[PDB]
Amino acid sequence: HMHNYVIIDAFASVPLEGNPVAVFFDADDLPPAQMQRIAREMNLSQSTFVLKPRNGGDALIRIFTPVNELPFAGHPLLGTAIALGAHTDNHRLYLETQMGTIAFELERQNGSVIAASMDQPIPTWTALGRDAELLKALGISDSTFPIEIYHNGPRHVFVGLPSIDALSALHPDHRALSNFHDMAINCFAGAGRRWRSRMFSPAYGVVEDAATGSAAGPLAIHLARHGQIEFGQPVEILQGVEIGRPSLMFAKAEGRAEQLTRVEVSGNGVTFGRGTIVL
Amino acid sequence: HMHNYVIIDAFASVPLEGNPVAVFFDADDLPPAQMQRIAREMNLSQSTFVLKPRNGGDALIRIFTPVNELPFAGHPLLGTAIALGAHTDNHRLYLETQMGTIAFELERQNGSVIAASMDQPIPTWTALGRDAELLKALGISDSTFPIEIYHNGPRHVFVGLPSIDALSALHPDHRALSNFHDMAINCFAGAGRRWRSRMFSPAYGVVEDAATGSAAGPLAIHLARHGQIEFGQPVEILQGVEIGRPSLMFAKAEGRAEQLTRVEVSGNGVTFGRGTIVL
Ligand SMILES: CCO[C@@H]1C=CC=C(C(=O)[O-])[C@H]1[NH3+]
Ligand SMILES: CCO[C@@H]1C=CC=C(C(=O)[O-])[C@H]1[NH3+]
Repeated sequence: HMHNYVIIDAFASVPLEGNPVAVFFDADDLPPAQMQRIAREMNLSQSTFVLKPRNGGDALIRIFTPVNELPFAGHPLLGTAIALGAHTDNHRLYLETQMGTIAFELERQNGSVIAASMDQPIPTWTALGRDAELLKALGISDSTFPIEIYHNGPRHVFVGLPSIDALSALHPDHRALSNFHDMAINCFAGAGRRWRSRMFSPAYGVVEDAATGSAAGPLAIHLARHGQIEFGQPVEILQGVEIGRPSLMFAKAEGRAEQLTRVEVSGNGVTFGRGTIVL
Repeated sequence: HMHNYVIIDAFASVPLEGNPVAVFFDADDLPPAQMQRIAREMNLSQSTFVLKPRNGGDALIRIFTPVNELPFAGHPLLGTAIALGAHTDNHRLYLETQMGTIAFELERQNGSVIAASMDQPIPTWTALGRDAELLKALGISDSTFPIEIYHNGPRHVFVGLPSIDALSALHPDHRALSNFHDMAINCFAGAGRRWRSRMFSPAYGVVEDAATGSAAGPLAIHLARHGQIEFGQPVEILQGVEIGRPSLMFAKAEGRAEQLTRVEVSGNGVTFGRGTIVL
């Protein structure tokens, strides 16, 4: 009774950039309570567990924070797909989750998976309706674009800043942000294809997140809806620069606001470490 | 350029109990900034790095949280000593730290180090002087014994409860506790040789700690000073039960309050995992 694991830095091509996730293989012998205890033991923002598939996919993936199981998270699933590429020749990988089966395209160089693209759940969205409270918490007077909250498992609010330097200058009051339950606050700035983001979430137990993969799809939708890109055009989103964990996420939303057909998010991943646990 | 590491559960004899620390070997090639980045990457409460000695010890140990270096911490040094026992036959280990050289006795069974005892810095102490504020934050009316704050690197406040069940019933207001800077709050209950503890510290970035090894020595002093044990008598301190990380710490203080000669803390440790990182 031992399990091998890898630590993947997701949305990075260099170790110690991007956002880490520990991926545990051959986890079918672990009861869920033990998966939870292991995720707590590692204390990474998420640990994932690779299980035999039950509905025709390649594998079933369970995602745990140190305190609870999650239905969906982008960077942990990206890292899981990249890690599993070391163990399959498949060009595509179908990972079963609580959101259904998530399709991944694996990208390789000489047998090593260096990147992947995923099709995300199509989000829903509406106005947050707490704008002055949120802006006060962030320390700014206004957003550029409408402050809207998106749902694809987790919930993501988007607040637009007028320049990248204004984004980097943010020093939010995290106590005030803690009154925004069950959501993450994503502040963004940029133009055209290239955007910068910073994510803050007391609700999700993070002062500032390096790479919020489940926010990248919704941000592409947000930018297309508010006229900064078209549906069908990709954006490059660079997150985590200010905290020294630069993370590059690519995202594209196809269709139109009223009839979205696909939400794609991709990025590189690199192995930081590999190990074995004693149970 | 790779480094091996182990995850040791300190103050435990069973994996997933006690308090984890990652121990990185052969770290002399790592600049301190990189040690800090690695400790952040792992996100364990502490990671330690094993370096060549500079003042006649066996090794020099650097202790990092995800955000800063620490001069002293008990469970990380305990785990480091136990981990290093896999690589030496020595009965005693002298580990250089910012507090000076810390002497460890290693305890083995068939070549495996299963426990260790350390001589801790002798603490200083005084009344906290914020009793009503602290008791309000904890949700209780009074302490049994004087509320005093001890210093041996970190700072530890001790608040006594009238029964173990009263200790387990505590649900502190962690926002109110956050006004207690640069210290940990240790609540305790028990009798004779056997004590229970719970530690809370927003200042040290933990809602509730499993095993606060640097608090065990000061608690023995506290109990001897306030007449519950004698100087020279050991106590058993069980921490972390309520959070499912039961941790057993043993402590003894020799001398008298005005002239302490030794503060000893010991416990078991077990390997949870072993790995290698790519830099
Ligand atoms: C600790 C915060 O972790 C985030 C929580 C929910 C969604 C994520 C993601 O989608 O990558 C995570 N990055
Ligand atoms: C995250 C909190 O970690 C504690 C910090 C300071 C001292 C410790 C110890 O002495 O074992 C640590 N347990």
